[PDB]
Amino acid sequence: DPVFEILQSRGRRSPAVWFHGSMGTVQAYLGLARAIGDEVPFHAFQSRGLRGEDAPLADLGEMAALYTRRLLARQPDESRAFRLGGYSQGGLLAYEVTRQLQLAGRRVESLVMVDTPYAYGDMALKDDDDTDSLRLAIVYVNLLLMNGLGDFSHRPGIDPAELLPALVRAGIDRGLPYTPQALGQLIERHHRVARANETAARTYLPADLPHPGQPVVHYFARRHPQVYFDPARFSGPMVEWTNRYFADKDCASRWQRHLPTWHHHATPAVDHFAMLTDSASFAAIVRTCRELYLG
Repeated sequence: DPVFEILQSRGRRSPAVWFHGSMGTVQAYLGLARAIGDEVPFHAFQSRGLRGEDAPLADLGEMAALYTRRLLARQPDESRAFRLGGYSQGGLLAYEVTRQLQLAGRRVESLVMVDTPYAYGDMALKDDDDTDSLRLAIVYVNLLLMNGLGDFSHRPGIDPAELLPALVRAGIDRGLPYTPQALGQLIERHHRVARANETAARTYLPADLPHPGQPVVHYFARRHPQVYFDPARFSGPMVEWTNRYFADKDCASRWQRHLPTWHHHATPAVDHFAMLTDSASFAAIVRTCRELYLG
């Protein structure tokens, strides 16, 4: 109820269950759910702490356990295999939920990961102005996208103290339906959730699945490992740190080591943030989910 959302209720096949990215929200998956369509229920988990009702979790194992408990209670027939997936951190959650479900004696028949970075455990960043400013800008755009009011289309070095009130003004101007005060609170709440999810992801160290080969795994990759952020929609120290960090990483190969029943999908998505909006990327994801979920 606070964490569990039904995005597309209809159909008699086993549900697709997807997990939030680091923003904690699931609205980004409505397009996918509609494209898969009325024969397949589409369910998703959002972060505790969005409705302001509780403290956000900052531990990947602990949030996965929450979601696992809910799935076990909603689906008491142990012979039905789960269908899991997620974009970004949501793929990480899908993995850890697969692990905990297997520990609980359940099967996962398929796992979709959309540009999920491998969990290397070595991002040791403290919060500074630069990290907060970028995170705020990303939270803002997520609220825009959440109302169809804008695209990823932030100056470098800006202090969050100047940035946060400018995001409030731009949001009102682009037509977000809130008072200044209310939007400011929503941005801060969403920012807290994002920061906790990032902590969760950065500190996680994936354990092995009991049955590594059991799920059929489809992994979709952005076009270039070293372009996590497109360097003509993004600049500044944190953007450059992120691109440098992933430039020498092969996240798909690291995931394949845990998940041997493996299907790799290259996409032309410009950067990490374009996986669901790049048309060729999105369509490949849709075509795959249709094959996986419609028998």
